Amino acid sequence: SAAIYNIDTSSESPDHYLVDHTLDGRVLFPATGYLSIVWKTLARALGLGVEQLPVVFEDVVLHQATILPKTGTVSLEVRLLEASRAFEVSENGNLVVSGKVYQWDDPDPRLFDHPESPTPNPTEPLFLAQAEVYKELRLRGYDYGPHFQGILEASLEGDSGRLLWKDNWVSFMDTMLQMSILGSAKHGLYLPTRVTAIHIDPATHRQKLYTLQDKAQVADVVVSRWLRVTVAGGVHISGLHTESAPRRQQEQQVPILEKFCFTPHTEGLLDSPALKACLDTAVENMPSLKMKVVEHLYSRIPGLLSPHPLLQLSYTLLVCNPASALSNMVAALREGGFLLLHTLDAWESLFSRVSLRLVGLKKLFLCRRPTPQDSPIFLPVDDTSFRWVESLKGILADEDSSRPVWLKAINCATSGVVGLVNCLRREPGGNRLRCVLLSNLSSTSHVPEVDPGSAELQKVLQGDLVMNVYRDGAWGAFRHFLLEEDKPEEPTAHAFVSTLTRGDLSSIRWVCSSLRHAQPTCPGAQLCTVYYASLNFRDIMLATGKLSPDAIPGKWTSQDSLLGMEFSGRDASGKRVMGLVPAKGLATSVLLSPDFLWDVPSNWTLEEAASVPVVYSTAYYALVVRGRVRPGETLLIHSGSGGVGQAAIAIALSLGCRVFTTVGSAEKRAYLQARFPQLDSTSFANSRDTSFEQHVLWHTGGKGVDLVLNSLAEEKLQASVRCLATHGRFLEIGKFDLSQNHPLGMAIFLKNVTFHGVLLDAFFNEADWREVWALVQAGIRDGVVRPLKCTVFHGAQVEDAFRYMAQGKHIGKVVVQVLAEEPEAVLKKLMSAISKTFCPAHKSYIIAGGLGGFGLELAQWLIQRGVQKLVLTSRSGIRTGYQAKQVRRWRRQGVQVQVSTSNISSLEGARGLIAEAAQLGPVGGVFNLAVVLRDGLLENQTPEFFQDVCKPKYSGTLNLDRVTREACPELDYFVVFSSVSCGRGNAGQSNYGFANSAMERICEKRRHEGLPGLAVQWGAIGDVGILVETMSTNDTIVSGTLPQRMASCLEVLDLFLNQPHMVLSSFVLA
Amino acid sequence: SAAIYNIDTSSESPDHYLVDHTLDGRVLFPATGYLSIVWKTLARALGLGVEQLPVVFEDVVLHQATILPKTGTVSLEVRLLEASRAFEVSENGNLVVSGKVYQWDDPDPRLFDHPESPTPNPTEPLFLAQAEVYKELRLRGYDYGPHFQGILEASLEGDSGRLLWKDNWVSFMDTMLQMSILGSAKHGLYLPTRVTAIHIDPATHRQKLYTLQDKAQVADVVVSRWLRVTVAGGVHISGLHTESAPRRQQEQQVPILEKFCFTPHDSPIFLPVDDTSFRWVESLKGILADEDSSRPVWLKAINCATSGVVGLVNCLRREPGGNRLRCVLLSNLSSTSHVPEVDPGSAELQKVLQGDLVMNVYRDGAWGAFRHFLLEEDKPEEPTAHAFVSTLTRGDLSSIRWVCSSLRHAQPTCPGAQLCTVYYASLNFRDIMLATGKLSPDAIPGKWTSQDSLLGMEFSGRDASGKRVMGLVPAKGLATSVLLSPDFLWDVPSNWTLEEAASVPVVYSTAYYALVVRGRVRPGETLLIHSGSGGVGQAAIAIALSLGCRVFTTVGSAEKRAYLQARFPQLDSTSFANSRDTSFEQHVLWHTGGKGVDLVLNSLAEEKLQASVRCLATHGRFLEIGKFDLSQNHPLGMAIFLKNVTFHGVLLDAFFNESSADWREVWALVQAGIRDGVVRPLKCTVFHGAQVEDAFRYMAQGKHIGKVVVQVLAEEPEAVLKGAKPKLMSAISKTFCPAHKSYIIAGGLGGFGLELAQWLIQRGVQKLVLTSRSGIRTGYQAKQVRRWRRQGVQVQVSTSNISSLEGARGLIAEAAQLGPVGGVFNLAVVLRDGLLENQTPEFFQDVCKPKYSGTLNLDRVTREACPELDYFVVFSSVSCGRGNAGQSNYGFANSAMERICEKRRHEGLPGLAVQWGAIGDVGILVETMSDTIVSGTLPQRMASCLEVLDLFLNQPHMVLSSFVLA
Repeated sequence: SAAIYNIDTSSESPDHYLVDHTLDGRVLFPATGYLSIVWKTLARALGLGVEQLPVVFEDVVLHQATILPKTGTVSLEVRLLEASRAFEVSENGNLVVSGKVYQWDDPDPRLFDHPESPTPNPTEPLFLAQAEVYKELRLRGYDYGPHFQGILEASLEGDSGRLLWKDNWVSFMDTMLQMSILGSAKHGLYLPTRVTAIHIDPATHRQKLYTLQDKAQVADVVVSRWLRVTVAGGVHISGLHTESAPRRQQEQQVPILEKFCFTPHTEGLLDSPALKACLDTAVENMPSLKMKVVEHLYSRIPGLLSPHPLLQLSYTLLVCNPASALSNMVAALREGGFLLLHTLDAWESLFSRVSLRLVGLKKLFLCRRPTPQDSPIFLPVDDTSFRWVESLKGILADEDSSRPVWLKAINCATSGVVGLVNCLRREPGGNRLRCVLLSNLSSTSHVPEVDPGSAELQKVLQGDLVMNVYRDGAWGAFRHFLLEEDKPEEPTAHAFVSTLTRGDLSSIRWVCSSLRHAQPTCPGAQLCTVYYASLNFRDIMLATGKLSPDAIPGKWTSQDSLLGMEFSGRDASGKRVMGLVPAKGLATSVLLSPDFLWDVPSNWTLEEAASVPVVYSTAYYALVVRGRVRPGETLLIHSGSGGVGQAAIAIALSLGCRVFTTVGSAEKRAYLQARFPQLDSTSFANSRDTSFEQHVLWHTGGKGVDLVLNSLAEEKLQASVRCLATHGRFLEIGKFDLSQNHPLGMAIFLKNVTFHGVLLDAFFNEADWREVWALVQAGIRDGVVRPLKCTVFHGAQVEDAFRYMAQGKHIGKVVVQVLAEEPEAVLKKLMSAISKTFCPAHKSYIIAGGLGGFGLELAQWLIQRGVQKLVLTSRSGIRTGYQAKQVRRWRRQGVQVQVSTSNISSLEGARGLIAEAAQLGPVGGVFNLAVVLRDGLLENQTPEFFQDVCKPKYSGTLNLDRVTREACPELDYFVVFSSVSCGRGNAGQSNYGFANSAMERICEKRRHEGLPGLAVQWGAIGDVGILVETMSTNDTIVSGTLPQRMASCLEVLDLFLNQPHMVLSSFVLA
Repeated sequence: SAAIYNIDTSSESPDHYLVDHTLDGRVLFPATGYLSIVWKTLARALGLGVEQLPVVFEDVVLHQATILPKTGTVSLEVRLLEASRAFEVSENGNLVVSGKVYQWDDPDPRLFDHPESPTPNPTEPLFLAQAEVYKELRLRGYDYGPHFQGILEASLEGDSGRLLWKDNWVSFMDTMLQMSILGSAKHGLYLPTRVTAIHIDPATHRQKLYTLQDKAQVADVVVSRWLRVTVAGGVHISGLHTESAPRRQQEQQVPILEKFCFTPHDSPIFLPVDDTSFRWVESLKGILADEDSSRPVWLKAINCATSGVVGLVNCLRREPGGNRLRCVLLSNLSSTSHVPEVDPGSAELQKVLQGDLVMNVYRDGAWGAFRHFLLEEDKPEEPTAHAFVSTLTRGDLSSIRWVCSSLRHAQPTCPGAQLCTVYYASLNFRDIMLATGKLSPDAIPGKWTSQDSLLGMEFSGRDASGKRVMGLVPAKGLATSVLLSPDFLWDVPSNWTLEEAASVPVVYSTAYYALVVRGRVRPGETLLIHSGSGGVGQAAIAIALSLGCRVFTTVGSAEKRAYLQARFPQLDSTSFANSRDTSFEQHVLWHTGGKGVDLVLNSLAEEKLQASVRCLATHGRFLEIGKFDLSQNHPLGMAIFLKNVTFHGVLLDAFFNESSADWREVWALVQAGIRDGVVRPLKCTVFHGAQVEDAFRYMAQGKHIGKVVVQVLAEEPEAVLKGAKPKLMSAISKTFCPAHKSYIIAGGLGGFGLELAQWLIQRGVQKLVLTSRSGIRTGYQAKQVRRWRRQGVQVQVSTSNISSLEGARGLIAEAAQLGPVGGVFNLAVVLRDGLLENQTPEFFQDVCKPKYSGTLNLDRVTREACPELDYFVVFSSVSCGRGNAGQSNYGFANSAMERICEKRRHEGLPGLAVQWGAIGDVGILVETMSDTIVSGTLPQRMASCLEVLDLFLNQPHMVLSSFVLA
């Protein structure tokens, strides 16, 4: 019969380890789980056990992924064809896995021998530990749980390592597959789809397992990328073919983005940031997380307070939108409560009569009832030595006393008192003990300071607001405002077309390109001004998500878009040219070698010239170079009304060749008849079904065609092969059958048939292209290369062009005109594009703390954004294997990344660091990610903790500020990574909040003077960091906030770097 | 899961009709039987009936043939993979049929529309009847019984017809396949092995059926070989592939071959049978009426020396009253005129009567009788300068011998063809596969007859001018002489030897083709050659090293490794891998840096071909010169073409069909390589032409390195020897005919007449004159005659009756108009059966007019005006030698024919009388009678009949017999 496996991933279920095989947030059945169940079925059929049956899997193809639900059961049916040696796995009648499985009759232990490494004896003392290996895997989208974490150790290149054996054949072989992708330079999720051959011999597997000092038996895994073979224990995976799996948008966390900006106390309104500011002020001035609010304000206040993670809201603070009513409201409100009244001298008099003190004015009236307090304690937190923390502990150590303690920062305007107070407010000492500050942050020296011991601070006590900051005359405090949802745009002459969300044509926008921040115009490349950029089928396959971006050959990062393979326009000299590019051709400008450039003749329009390069190069390479079309031959050209088909028709008819075309429309028949008069009514067939084969065979006298230009697939491809004549040439221009490894029956080759896999894409990564270029040029001179039909969409209608030519109704080529041709001469451009952060290759960028968790990922992101001169500052240098691997990759791929021990906490250290950066090139960016943690309750806090926690962040940022101001006139980025702890408050880390707030003040001062400045209030970071590596596993709720993923973190950083705001925040709600 | 189908061929079993699907004497399960079984399994799985389940079969592959035993049951297990749409038929765990089966979701009745014929049928009235269709099929080896005889009618071209419907799908689709293979130029037993797609829609099948006047449901069948499709009713077979299954050597037709040579040792009734009016038949009947006085019946033939009453006495003895009559003959068969006539009125007659011998015939002073002697089993060997190597029995290297070539009995002379004496002929892998039977003769392209031997693909020797040349031929290279076009000849260089040069033409042509013309190898390209120790591998190594290419070679032994290292010193230790394993792939991928190799010249198979494909680099070229994976249609993963990889199916044998400038490119490449020294001949192990069998078995095992060369003639020391005549060597005699001579077949439109005509065409006859009183009537005759005419033979269908002397003279003149009369075959026969009691002198006259008088006139006219006559063959019957019930006249005519032939041979003229037994598969016993015992003898099959006739035509005996005992 059929063996049925009810896959239950329940707690008491004997297959519960499968819940730990999470990929992109979905529990997927492992590719090796199918092998295990097929092995079990074969053992049952043969009467043996799995451990007693060596097994061989051949041509294993995984047709779909099985999603294991949280609750329920998935039934997988394994059917064996013993005579055919084949198997199949079905979920609900749908084919899941197919291939050949059979008993290994003569098992060879010599097969499971580790092949010699291509670069043996690396002499590398640093390796990738298990934690680092799975951190790197998680960064790529592999959320493997503890049961599938079997790589205890691996080399930095992923070519060798150690595999933990846990009496499991699914987990061990899945870790074997993990090792095969650990060393891959590809980015993103890669799932196994085809494996050429898997050999499992448990007999030699048992003898290859050796126990460690832990007493857990392990094996040694080796990945030979040259041989395409993975061996570990008694398993030999050969020919594994992983295919990119798109990362689902559901797993993409949506973060809350806010800007930290100073808000004066004294400044339609319901739907304005003033209401949010008042609500946040009330939340800040509160004993605990309980929010007792009594009231059309029910539709805004709960929504505005919802982003706050720890706020417990009880909506029925007093909000309303006369003397007796005010008295009743005051009586209802408790001591220290806030009354928020919205209405269109009399109001102030009524508030005074009701003993209400106004603390906010938005022109929304904010009133707070004074609370009886004794003489306050004045503690200056402006001491550089942090000697004030001892007095802070002394006053806050008396739990019995409720006397207010007013902190003051009258000096050192860059004082981080805000974050310190934010963290103290939720600490058990100081929740109601009034740990209130007062900061005089003068952004300009012209504005005079507020003298102490005067009426201004008396008004401060009168208001009794927890946060009181004097910023350029006005009195207020810093507060969080929701960031604008719109992506910032700038007028740029260099832009490109990108799909912001993969697979969505409506997401197509023009984005700032990397050809403006860096323009390294040198021989071998040319910054060509694109006038017309045509679309190809690959562009839609990319923009609709049907084709993975990495399937395009060439070194492409995970951020850049690859839309457009061809353009026409101008040159640096101004000559009218048309060029062929591997990608990025759908842009305002393209950097391209002159080898892939032609000269547009005088008669040709620039618009019509924009359809020739891709289509005619493809046709020439397929027909002349590869197909070797002799004159007078017979050709079957599929999709002859398309681009490549039309050029092949023109080329063949230039040689006087009999042509058979397949078109799916009578309109396309008419168009081809009109375009090429030499075609006969018998020359046209149907491209939407197989009957073209019967048409060709009948009209060729059963002989067939000498050439086939096949873009069709499946049964149409098989019929096209059947159309071949003796000595016939088959040119495969399509990719579906090739990508799916569909079986081509090897009996057509008995007709002296040559099968061509024609891909005009290796010309951009390997020379021989000059032959095709010369052929295209010669066809241009002879008139053979004729411009195609061009449907024109302007630059602003790129989405319209994409969704038009996706319908398939277009005839010829669809052209996106970027810049209109000027009729003034044939020898003699601003556009609002989304701001994307890009960096010149000639500038140096410093990441203090760049060897840490966020530091390494930010460095990699900067590399992908064009940074070629990088300086990473660490207090200890390279210690971990992960850091060594990342720095090694960056150095190998061409970047001048330099590790420096110089500490920014010292001014001389910062000067030396800036000098080291300037040695490579001008300092274009400074990133302060240096951090240490002395987290603990205030009673355990010591001044030395404040010194050593503020030196990495506060004094380091001050030194970076000074040195950049005095030696970096060309600096473009000054980014410090603060924390949401500073923004709102995290009990147990007060000095951390102080350092972060001081960095925020430094950045605000920098931005006020017109210098670059940016402070990012980061929430918990998920993939890497300090809290994740130490303790936090996966995504646990931390202080009401989910740990943000690195992909979202880098996207948010890209967004933040293109905003005029001084300080912005980012976190993900639980 | 597995649906069990116990196939029982017992009479009570529902599957008893399967006994009628006999092929080559074996009851085979039809391919359509597998189709119906899988269809039933799919219907059961979907809970439907077959008639309610339109079905599609795809990529049906038949891996083995199921033999249905006479006693017992064969169980076929069918397992369905619905998810993958695949099925599998297994018998005792062995895979039989695999493919894709699924329900036709959208049945299109427009699919079952008969395609238009490429040309209109001119002979619409002249079609092939059911009897003719299955007579032809049985001749090809298809012994279809009544249940599988569903082709009611068929056109001569075999592209259309009608199929009878018996509510049986297996029979209907089998007849569809039969109609598909009916119009096939290929001869032999062809069985389906692969079908691309089969669409069965019973819904439109019911509509397509129609009822004739016989109340029998029929369906029109159309076969389109241009579209490679066959449509009939609601069945659509596309891409049917049939491979010629060799006919089993366990042929029960082991004829008893005998000679007929003269063997010296109441009231008497004398009846003179010498009268030419046969008026004595009534007297013989009156004599046989009596009982007592009829004991001494002494019928004497005195006047005519070729009276032939021997058959009269033999057949009349079997009649009731023959032994009682004791019929005794006095035949004065004086072979020479100078011999004295034995007087029948003297003491000689008294002595003959006293002897009482059953048969007494006088022959030049000897009183004897005609007796049957067993024919010598030794094949006649003759000294000829034109002989070829052939396997007498396929698959047996022991049965390898030299047979007289077609050039000996037919010397051709025409521009564009050269007759070159062969000094050294080289064995090739295809030759070994042909001799061992692993390769069918039909796999080699060309127009090859059934008896044609295709051993030998390459040779070296001297042309007609005496120049030293080595050439390449499609086949027949293992001969003492080769007739080939000059475009396939290379001049042997002075420093080369004929033995040395006899290794280049195939090996280096193939290597140069595959590498340069197909592979387009460029200098410096990493290149992988499989089996580099063999010929083609060695040539590819030589070419690649001449181009300075890095070479990876796979060899099966360390000795071959050492030989390649010594021969090509440019190969390092890292250039060699293992060909008997997959490890060459790992070796190549490691030593190439994982990139691959730019070219792969692969002759390996199965996993060793997939590994080689995996060895390919980006822009790699795969040159597939092997055939196993090509012939088996093994799947090839198409993801390799994502590496810009070109896959070449390289077959050098395609150059012998067109011989255009495409071959001239390879010829120029080989000549240039010869003149630059790139083409260097391989090591040759030489076996003398006397012993070719040991060469075949030596190279079959595979220890040989380089080439195995058979030396036909030792190269004499000279440059251009004027003579160049092949040495006279003894070879098995084979009947061949000049192309310039005309051959007459009296009664050549009959069954045996048509078979002999086809055999003569296969033996080189180009001018045929078939005679028939009524001309062409049957569609089989028209099809055969038009096929011969289209082949190029001048076939003349004359109505000149050989009964009259004037008619024979006109027939001979008609033949001489085409060309000199090289041979006359007398097969004209009319039959007037019945016992002697119900017999008439007119019946004797009618029966003897075609045979007795026909041979009279043929002998006379050939003597007068046929100096170049080589054959005078008449077909007698065993009924003459022994006797048949109620066939006295037939025996008399046959014996007269035999006497005529004996006299002709005695006078030195050609003459042959064949006493045929029951003739099978065609003729009179096939139409009138029904593998049925006739007079204790089985009907001899026509393949055996033609083989025995070939044996007889090369014998010195006047009369021989052939029959098969039951």
